[PDB]
Amino acid sequence: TSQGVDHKQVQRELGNAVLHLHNPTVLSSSSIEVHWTVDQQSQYIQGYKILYRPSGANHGESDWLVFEVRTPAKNSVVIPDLRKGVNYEIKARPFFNEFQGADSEIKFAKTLEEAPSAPPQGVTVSKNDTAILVSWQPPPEDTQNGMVQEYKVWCLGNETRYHINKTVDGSTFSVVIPFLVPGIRYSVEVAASTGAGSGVKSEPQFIQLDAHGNPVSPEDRVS
Repeated sequence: TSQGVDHKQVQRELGNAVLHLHNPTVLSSSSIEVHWTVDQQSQYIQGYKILYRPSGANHGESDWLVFEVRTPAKNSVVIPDLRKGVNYEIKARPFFNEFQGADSEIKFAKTLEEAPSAPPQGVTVSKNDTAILVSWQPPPEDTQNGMVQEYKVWCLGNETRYHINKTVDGSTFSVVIPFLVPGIRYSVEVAASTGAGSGVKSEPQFIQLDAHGNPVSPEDRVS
């Protein structure tokens, strides 16, 4: 019990192995490359811990995911399996067995956005007080794949020569379509768009107005 390391010595050296974390390099919608340089490398060094987590409410210093780099010779690594279009917080520290060095500076990097992988929810078409009001709610946050920049509304007549398109910003959840040609069934679909493009369209809601401008149900047609 007399020929091991001096923990005070190991802790000091490890603490002095200053890990300088560079600006992360975003590789894809689900991966980010981290790179670092170490000044005054410790003579006790097993590797590095890369701590990372998405933006959002968290529970402090214990609330991180950990990617363990098990060799001191590496100066970079790819963090895979990340949420799409999400801002990440990243830091790194050297370690040697049970001992850990000091955390690097904190860095932030956002994975690449993709088009939303789910449609807007609750798409509804209503007579507006020959105009209709189209209303919806955003796709589930976890399907958005980034910040929603706008919503695209398509209003397509059964006779496709009749069509109307509308764009509203990402904080707008309804839009008025002023005029529909009476007697024509229109299909209404909405898609959310991030910076990476338009996502999946909602399955169509149908509406047809009579000459008075009032909705005629499918049931009422066959009459």
